[PDB]
Amino acid sequence: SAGKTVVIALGGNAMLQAKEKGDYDTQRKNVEIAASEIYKIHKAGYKVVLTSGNGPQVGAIKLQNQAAAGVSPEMPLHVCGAMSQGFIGYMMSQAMDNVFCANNEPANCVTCVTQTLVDPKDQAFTNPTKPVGRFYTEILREDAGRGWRVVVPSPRPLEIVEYGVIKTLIDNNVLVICTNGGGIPCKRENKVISGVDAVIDKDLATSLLAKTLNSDYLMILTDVLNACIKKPDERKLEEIKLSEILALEKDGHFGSMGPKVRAAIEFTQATGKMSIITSLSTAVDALNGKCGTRIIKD
Amino acid sequence: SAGKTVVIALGGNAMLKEKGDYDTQRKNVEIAASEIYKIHKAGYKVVLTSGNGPQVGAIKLQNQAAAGVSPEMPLHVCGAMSQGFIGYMMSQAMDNVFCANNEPANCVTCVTQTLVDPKDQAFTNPTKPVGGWRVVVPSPRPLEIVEYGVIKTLIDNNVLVICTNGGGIPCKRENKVISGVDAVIDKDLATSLLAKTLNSDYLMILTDVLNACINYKKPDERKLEEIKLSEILALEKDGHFASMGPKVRAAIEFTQATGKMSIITSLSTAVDALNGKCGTRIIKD
Repeated sequence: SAGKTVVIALGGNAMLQAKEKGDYDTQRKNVEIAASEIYKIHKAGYKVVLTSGNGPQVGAIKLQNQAAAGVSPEMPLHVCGAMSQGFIGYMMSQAMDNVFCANNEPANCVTCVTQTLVDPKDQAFTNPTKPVGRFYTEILREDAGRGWRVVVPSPRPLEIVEYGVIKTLIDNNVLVICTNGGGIPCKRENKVISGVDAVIDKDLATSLLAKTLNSDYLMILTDVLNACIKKPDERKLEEIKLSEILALEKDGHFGSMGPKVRAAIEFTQATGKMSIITSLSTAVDALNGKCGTRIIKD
Repeated sequence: SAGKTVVIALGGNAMLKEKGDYDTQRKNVEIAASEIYKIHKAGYKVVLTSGNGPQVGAIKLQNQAAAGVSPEMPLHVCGAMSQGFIGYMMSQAMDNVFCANNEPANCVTCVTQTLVDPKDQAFTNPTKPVGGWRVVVPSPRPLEIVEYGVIKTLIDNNVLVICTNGGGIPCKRENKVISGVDAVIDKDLATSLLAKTLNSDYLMILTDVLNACINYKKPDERKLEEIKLSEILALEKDGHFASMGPKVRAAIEFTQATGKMSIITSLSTAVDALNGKCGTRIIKD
């Protein structure tokens, strides 16, 4: 119709916080919160593509697979990927509809299972850098600081396989959840896609997806708005130019806020378009130019 | 976009004595794919569904290792997981065959929720075997398809659509909140419901068995070819089917509610079934 299309990137912390159970209920509960915050964007008349993360979820599922002779064959990590999609996407769907219905907007919303393409010869296959699963001291389990997660390969996304449909599903004004966990990692090679055991960075695949669709906005929701430097002589970002943080990101100043910034930098670089990192709460607000790290065409 | 639209609900050997590791399934799907692709080059618009059982049963088994600092998940969520994995299987399958026929194009899987009646007798009588055999769960009757208006859309634009895998997350609605209920709906009944709602030109349920037969291994034997709606609700009302049972139930309700041909056919012969050179083709009058 007439709304500008926004691509939003919900955190995995936004369903299973570091210190929270991992129970279905527990998770669903937090997702009904988000649902309600995303709804405000739809209400305001924007198009929504909803994407999210996977940490908590893909990690849980593979732990289980690895308890692996309760008569039951162990599924590859890409498959677990397959599985988290069915999951989170089920949760996000059901909530995005509850909210709709709650509003007497009886309406329309799907979840597409996505594959993302990657280079098998990517370096992250011989270097598992990316946290997965849950927390606890003590293949390799790694620091992180807050508590010794598992790590998997994490190679670059290159092509959303399913973009054509998502695209279609937006042109027909459908609120689409897709690319959860940034897509089931696969590789083309010889006219046949097949799946590689990895987990792709939500913020890069959401970046890649944004440019692919040519969205009017890239919005990565967090729980922590902007980025700081806590010290006496601090400054955290609001509206800033693609001049200023191409530069400021290069001063090293960016653990968790890094690939975030990197992704927003990429989108905003290649489409002229504004990109936003905000706390989930203030989502709608940042679209009106009233807060958040909006990084701009410059 | 001139293609008539055909709603096909795949078997269990679409992914399968044999079990069950990932490579093993992938191939059996790869094989149904190539079959389903034939139909899409013939021109029909295709809506592809299937089953959970083995896949959802076994996802469910793994949650029963309920302690590996990882929390067990209700049936309906293993349900979602199934759709993730099965839909990811067919999804990739087709894409490859599309590429192979140099037809680079469009196919998705939508994760699908199905409304059921919280009061359905099957929530007390758990009679559909999942993972002599038989972890057997409740199997109630599918009322509405939640993602219907999107699917109907995704076909109006001729995208190949894969949904109602496992007949979709069983759910109940009440007080305008949808929510999951620990169960597993019959693939076939559900894919029928869907097609009739979508008002498809065709429902089709592919077994292994190329055609249904009354009284088995026994002529007096009659493998059924093309029959009238009169004749076989009548033949069903007299127990010639209680395994082929739901299959025959589903088709009957859809020719009934739409006045449209149904087919029951081995996957090997859908295309031919489409062109009236076998199957159980069950038509109105």
